Amino acid sequence: GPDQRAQKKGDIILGGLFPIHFGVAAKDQDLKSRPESVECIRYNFRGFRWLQAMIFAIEEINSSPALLPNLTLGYRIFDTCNTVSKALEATLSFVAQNKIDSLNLDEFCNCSEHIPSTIAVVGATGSGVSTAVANLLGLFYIPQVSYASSSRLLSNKNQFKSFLRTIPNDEHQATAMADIIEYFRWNWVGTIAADDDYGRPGIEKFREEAEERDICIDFSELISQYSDEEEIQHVVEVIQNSTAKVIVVFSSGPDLEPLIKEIVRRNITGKIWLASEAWASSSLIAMPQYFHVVGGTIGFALKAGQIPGFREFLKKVHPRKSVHNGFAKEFWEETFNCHLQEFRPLCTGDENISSVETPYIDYTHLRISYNVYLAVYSIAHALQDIYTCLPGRGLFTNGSCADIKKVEAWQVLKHLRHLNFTNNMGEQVTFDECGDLVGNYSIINWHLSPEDGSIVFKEVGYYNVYAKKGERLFINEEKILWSGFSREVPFSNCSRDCLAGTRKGIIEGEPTCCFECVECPDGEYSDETDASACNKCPDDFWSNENHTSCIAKEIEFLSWTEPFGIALTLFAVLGIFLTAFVLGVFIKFELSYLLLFSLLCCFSSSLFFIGEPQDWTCRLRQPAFGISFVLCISCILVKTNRQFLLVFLCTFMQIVICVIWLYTAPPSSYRNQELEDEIIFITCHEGSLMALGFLIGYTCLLAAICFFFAFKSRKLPENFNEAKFITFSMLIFFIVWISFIPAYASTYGKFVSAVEVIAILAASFGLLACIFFNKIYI
Amino acid sequence: GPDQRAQKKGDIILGGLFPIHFGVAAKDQDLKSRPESVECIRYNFRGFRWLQAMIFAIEEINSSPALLPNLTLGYRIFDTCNTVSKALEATLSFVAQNKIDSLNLDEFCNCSEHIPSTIAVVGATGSGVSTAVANLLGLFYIPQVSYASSSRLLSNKNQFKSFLRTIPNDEHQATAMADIIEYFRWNWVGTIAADDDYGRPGIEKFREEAEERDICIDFSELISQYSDEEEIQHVVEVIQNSTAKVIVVFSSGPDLEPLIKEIVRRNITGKIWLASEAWASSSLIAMPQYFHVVGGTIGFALKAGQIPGFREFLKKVHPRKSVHNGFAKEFWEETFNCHLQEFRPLCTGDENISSVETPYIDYTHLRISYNVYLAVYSIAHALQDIYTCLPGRGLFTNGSCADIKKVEAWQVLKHLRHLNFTNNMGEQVTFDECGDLVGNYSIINWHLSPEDGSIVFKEVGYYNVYAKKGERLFINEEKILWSGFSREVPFSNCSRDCLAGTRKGIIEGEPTCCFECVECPDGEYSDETDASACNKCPDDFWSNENHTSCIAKEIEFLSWTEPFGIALTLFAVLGIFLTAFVLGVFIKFELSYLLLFSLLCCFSSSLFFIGEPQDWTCRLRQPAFGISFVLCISCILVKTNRQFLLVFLCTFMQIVICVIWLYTAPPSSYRNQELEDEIIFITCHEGSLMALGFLIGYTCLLAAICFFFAFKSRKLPENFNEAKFITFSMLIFFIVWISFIPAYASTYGKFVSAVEVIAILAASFGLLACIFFNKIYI
Ligand SMILES: *[C@@H]1O[C@H](CO)[C@@H](O[C@@H]2O[C@H](CO)[C@@H](O)[C@H](O)[C@H]2NC(C)=O)[C@H](O)[C@H]1NC(C)=O
Ligand SMILES: *[C@@H]1O[C@H](CO)[C@@H](O[C@@H]2O[C@H](CO)[C@@H](O)[C@H](O)[C@H]2NC(C)=O)[C@H](O)[C@H]1NC(C)=O
Ligand SMILES: *[C@@H]1O[C@H](CO)[C@@H](O[C@@H]2O[C@H](CO)[C@@H](O)[C@H](O)[C@H]2NC(C)=O)[C@H](O)[C@H]1NC(C)=O
Ligand SMILES: *[C@@H]1O[C@H](CO)[C@@H](O[C@@H]2O[C@H](CO)[C@@H](O)[C@H](O)[C@H]2NC(C)=O)[C@H](O)[C@H]1NC(C)=O
Ligand SMILES: *[C@@H]1O[C@H](CO)[C@@H](O)[C@H](O)[C@H]1NC(C)=O
Ligand SMILES: *[C@@H]1O[C@H](CO)[C@@H](O)[C@H](O)[C@H]1NC(C)=O
Ligand SMILES: *[C@@H]1O[C@H](CO)[C@@H](O)[C@H](O)[C@H]1NC(C)=O
Ligand SMILES: *[C@@H]1O[C@H](CO)[C@@H](O)[C@H](O)[C@H]1NC(C)=O
Ligand SMILES: *[C@@H]1O[C@H](CO)[C@@H](O)[C@H](O)[C@H]1NC(C)=O
Ligand SMILES: *[C@@H]1O[C@H](CO)[C@@H](O)[C@H](O)[C@H]1NC(C)=O
Repeated sequence: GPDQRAQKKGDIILGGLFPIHFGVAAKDQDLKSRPESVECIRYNFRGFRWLQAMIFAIEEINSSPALLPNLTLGYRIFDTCNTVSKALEATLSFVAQNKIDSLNLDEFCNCSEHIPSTIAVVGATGSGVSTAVANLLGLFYIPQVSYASSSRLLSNKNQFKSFLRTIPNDEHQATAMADIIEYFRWNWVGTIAADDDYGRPGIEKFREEAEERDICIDFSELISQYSDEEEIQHVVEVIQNSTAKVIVVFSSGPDLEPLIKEIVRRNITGKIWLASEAWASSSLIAMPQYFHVVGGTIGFALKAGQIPGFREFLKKVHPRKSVHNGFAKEFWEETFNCHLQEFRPLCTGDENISSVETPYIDYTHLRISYNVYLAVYSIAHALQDIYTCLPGRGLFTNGSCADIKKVEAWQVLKHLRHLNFTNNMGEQVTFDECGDLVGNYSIINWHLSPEDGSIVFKEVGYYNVYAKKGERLFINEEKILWSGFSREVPFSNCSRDCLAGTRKGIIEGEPTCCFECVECPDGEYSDETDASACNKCPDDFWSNENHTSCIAKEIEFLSWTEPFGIALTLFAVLGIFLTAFVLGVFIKFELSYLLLFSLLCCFSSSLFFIGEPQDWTCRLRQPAFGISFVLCISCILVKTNRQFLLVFLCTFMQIVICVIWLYTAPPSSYRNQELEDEIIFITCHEGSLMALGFLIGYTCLLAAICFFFAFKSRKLPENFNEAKFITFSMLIFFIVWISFIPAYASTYGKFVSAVEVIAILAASFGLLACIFFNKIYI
Repeated sequence: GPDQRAQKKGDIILGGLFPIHFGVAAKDQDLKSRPESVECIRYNFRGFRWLQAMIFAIEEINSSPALLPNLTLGYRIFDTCNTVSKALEATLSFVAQNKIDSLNLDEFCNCSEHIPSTIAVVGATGSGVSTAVANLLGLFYIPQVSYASSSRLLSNKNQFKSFLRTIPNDEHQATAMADIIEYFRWNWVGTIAADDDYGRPGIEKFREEAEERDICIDFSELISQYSDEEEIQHVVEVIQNSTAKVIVVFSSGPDLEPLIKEIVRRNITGKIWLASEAWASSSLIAMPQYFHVVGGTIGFALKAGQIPGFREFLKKVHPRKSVHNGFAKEFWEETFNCHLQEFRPLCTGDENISSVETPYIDYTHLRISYNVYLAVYSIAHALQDIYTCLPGRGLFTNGSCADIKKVEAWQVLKHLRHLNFTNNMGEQVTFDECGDLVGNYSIINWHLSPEDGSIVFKEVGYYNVYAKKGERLFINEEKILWSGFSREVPFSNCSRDCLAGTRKGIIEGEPTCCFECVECPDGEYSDETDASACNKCPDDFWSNENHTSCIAKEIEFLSWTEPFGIALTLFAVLGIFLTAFVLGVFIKFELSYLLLFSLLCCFSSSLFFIGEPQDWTCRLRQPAFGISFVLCISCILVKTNRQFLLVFLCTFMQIVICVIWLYTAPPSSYRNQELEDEIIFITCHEGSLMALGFLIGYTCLLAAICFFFAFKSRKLPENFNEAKFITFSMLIFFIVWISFIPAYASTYGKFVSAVEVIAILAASFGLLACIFFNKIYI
């Protein structure tokens, strides 16, 4: 028992376990010398006022005779300054009078002290520490109740049989941790836990929250308060080497603390902080000297509990009045940084309490203090139930309660499994199967007092714990300032929600949290910013310039009343009117009715075989063979060796061949798709070979017959040598049919049939000239 | 202290911790009743003879006065039947007299017993148990030395400061575990560990061994002795649902035991067993009732240690002589299954020792027994060093040894850090930084005694521990029988080493342990069975039928002396000889010298323009134009309107045009690659247009000139109307040059130039007929 032992007598010893220092030295006893304990080198005024709260509620339960009359209460309280070694050293001293069943050597002077047993005990802060000692207490079923350890591992009543707590489990915390960025709607996030049993199981639970919500986890590192500076350099190189503005820290204070100093030295700004409440209310972190990089820190916290007499008991302090305190004197000379002694001067003992800004007194709220304060009263209330035994009707084997003069900690734990009673602020606080309770969490922001530069902890909503899943959250969205000041929401996806036409693909190797969006052209119709694929639009439709919705058309190659064709139709109509005036002058002065009608019919069927494409407008290509063959038969049968009925042995033979090709030809336009951008066309789908066959067998045959007959008439001037102009009209016309063999066989595009139509029309006009002009010039 | 407490007095208490039962019951005290200890329901005769070995070496060290004269040795030995709860209950009773520094209430009658302290202690079997108690003993620096716990975690002297052992670390075990299948050269393997701190760190170390050796791990499951039958069904569904004949089990006995029963019920055969030595010497596993599926089990083991008096002390047993034993009576009535009492009858106490086949006595070897037996002697030897203090020159702060009448366990541990002494079988057994030693491992096989059906454990090699990495292994390959009997090696890759031409690719999604081999055709040259890709072979070479090495050629289209061309050359030579006899008869009876030489030169240049392709053999196509144009000029200039020098105004004009085309033509064969399989060709790379230009401007021009001149001579019989046969020879020849316009313009393959050559040759023969026959038939 050190001078840090905190003890006063009483009928039930309690004992408590507390971090008087955050840090412990790591000196190495090297065993040529005798070993000894190691110094613990930090402080925790929050822990010291937890002690003050402990003995305060001790004083309440002793003084207030409604709370257990005629009974005084022992305690032997020790200083677990985050060292499980010292914790073990403590708890062995705890289970000594409880270990008197195994003690079998010291009979006649154990009664020389006759010290009773510690029937239950306050638990501890650190989860690893409490799990260390829970293994010891599960032997003896000593009821131990932690005030701060809140891991899901301790719910295992197989190993940790004898353990309850006064704090909710971490699972709703990890739940709401997923839910707040579910609200904040992000994809690329990175987390940090601590290297312990508070960091690892909580981050595993939260990792499964994230894998429900499908968030590409950028990193997951573990830390301690005794970490390597090279490892800290490694993880800050990770932090500088990643794309995650959001940072989940799921640690305690002193574990993030060297990382905090390393960052405020290293000075990376912009990354923002989800906060574990183990450090989210901690002025060693919450420093103005740190606030140049920390701000907008968002954490849960327990609601503030209120204690009558709290600050009063805090200021009821004196070093000479330390009748039962362990570290009052060190506390006095440490707060005041002097050296009272029974350089650093002799302390007055009378220095003003609020002359210093101590976190013993600098609080705004009471949370784990409050948990302690209610925890001891829950112990007192189960013991009050034991005090008020129902007479043979208790919770025992046949209800026989133990007497208060001879109690049993297993029976204590039996009553502790079932407790149902109200709080000092009127909350019916029961104990579930985990042996805890659960309240809501104020979700806070880390703002600054503009009057003083003091970091103020400003709630921007709260997480209810009583609604359904997906129903337990409140957001005060109004007081939200992202990164402390900026009311606008930042970005923690990996890729952007891209542009419209960029079809949102994926990236192989990388999770689909981060992906690509492929710029899909040429009929995509992709106007949604996150369309995964494209849309193949309709056949008359082609995409916009940004590969957007399709409005643009394909080709429209018809050329019905085109402006190029208007002048050619004017030339054709002029030739028709000139031929009409010529025929009028000739009739006043077969060549006027039949041959002139065949020539003007091949010149009017050339006009009718232009225009738009249709079925019959496609099928109309026959009369340019027929009427022109009749006009050519007029030339081949107006010879001097003298025809309608008699040279119909040729002409009607070609006419029956024309009826055969009329039966054989296909009467249907063909709007083909030759190209793809300028796709549509008109092709007229002609049947097999009837056009070239009729051309060779009629027109070229008549030209050859006229040449073979007029081979003698060329060297024979008859009717002023009309064979010369006859063979010249045949030269123009056979030049058409044999040079637009190559020209209309070497045509292209929407002028292909137009070229043959112009060839036939010009050949008609030229034959009309070289025949009728030579006929009727005089 | 139970009746299982094992105690006799003496100046230094030792204490030991042992599994009297494998299994402990899991009854649930439900706290309406008073709690109590839980029964431990199994047995371990190997542990009971470990006790016998313990007290045997105790007896040695007491009796043998060379080992510590004038000093008696206490012990208080307890029964850690694999229950860490009972272990904790034990070790608290251990550190009680050592905990007398904290004991501050029992002064005047602690001396009523005056019990001294337990200065050191035997460790424990289970790694979890020893790590539990090592946390307790690191407080007091009580030197604890395990006999069976062998995990690498305990080498951490930060937490486990006060711990040494008598067993090598698991790292060489995992090393050799990689090395044996490295020898056995496999790729797809699956492992099984246990759900503890012996299974998990060992399988992590071995997993990193495997990831060095790059073996696709099929599965990794964890087990315990208290596992769920649904989980056992899950992992046996994994075992039936995988492709891994090799199975690494890295557990203890009772963890694999329910899996062993589940498998021998479930009856899957064929899978083979790498073995952790914690169960590889265990007759509960090594059952003949199990040997129907277990066999060929290959495990390491520690070498056999030998103890004088071993079996002797084993048979020095009696229940009434149990002057210090804990479980002798239960052992007696459990071995004999009777009920001696101070139904199951009253035991005689005189039953024959080897009347039963008990694994207390059924051994072949002594291993962990031997570790215990040497461990206590190492303790005795460090204490013998303490007994022989060097007078002020010890290992202390200035060498002042502690007296033996007042000792200190920290000083004990200081001397225990440095020990250097020989074994009973003469091994200088020191203690390293882990505080252990390391010997080789007999690598055994699980064969069967054919005389008795007894499972015999047959070494097939050993793993040395003193050579280098990659040097520490011996294999007796001769006694290797895979799966117990089969001397041939099995298969534990995933894919096969495939066929030759199948180019060994990979599989996306699956590790390259298991992969594909793509059947690569068409010039692969892939004759290696595991070639990753193919080989593009030479241009004259094409792959075999199995896409193997390329030997097959491409095309060889040359046709120099082909058998089809031999008969045509015979026809040409026959026409030449007939023309020679015809010219001889005509000269005896320009047409004989010049025109006949031009015709026979176009008929001999047709022969010279056949054969193989070369540069000049390509360039030779000019003379078929030249000499035939001279022969045609003979026909066009032997007219009746009468030539060499005068019609050279045409003929020499064409000859200068022929010299111009001779300058313009390219003289080079072109072995092109038209196809790819039958690739090679011959194309002769002719220059631009000189052939068609010379043809039209000379041959067709001369034919037109002859027709336009003989238009009158056709209707004119002169020299018996030779214009008829003249125009008939021109009909054959212009039919050649104007129909092999289409035929030699519509040719294909290696007969393309052959067709034009045959056309020119036949045209020469036909012109020779239709001229010279009509000339000289009479
Ligand atoms: C980060 O990624 C998530 C996933 O797409 C985005 O959440 C989407 O938000 C839009 C509206 O903002 C909703 O219509 C979608 O239904 C959400 N997706 C899912 C899967 O629910 C989020 O918006 C992204 N962040 C930013 C800043 O755009
Ligand atoms: C925790 O959150 C609950 C919300 O489920 C709070 O409930 C409030 O209850 C009062 C009276 O029952 C209502 O008037 C309020 O409207 C409720 N608040 C809501 C619905 O947001 C509850 O007070 C909170 N605190 C505790 C300790 O339970
Ligand atoms: C299982 O896979 C390994 C990996 O390829 C094979 O080991 C190869 O064995 C051949 C000869 O057997 C050696 O030439 C190679 O060098 C080995 N590979 C490596 C990476 O070293 C093994 O042979 C395969 N098993 C079977 C049965 O073929
Ligand atoms: C462990 O293996 C070593 C091999 O490194 C054994 O060494 C033998 O040593 C003797 C004498 O020194 C030699 O004659 C043998 O040839 C060695 N065996 C070999 C090289 O295989 C050693 O005996 C083994 N056992 C122990 C306990 O160390
Ligand atoms: C840290 O970085 C921020 C980023 O702008 C900068 O404003 C600030 O001055 C930096 N501080 C130090 C100490 O480098
Ligand atoms: C009532 O209590 C007695 C004594 O404790 C016990 O023997 C008895 O079994 C109990 N009765 C029942 C019904 O449990
Ligand atoms: C027990 O708890 C229920 C629910 O909170 C409550 O209604 C009841 O009054 C409680 N009983 C006692 C005795 O506290
Ligand atoms: C188990 O399977 C093996 C496989 O052939 C078979 O030989 C053996 O008879 C089976 N045993 C039982 C009990 O099903
Ligand atoms: C020798 O031993 C004495 C007493 O133990 C000690 O005071 C002294 O420092 C030692 N000398 C040295 C050099 O360590
Ligand atoms: C110490 O160990 C070394 C190496 O085994 C040996 O040579 C030496 O003899 C040992 N000394 C003693 C005193 O055992």
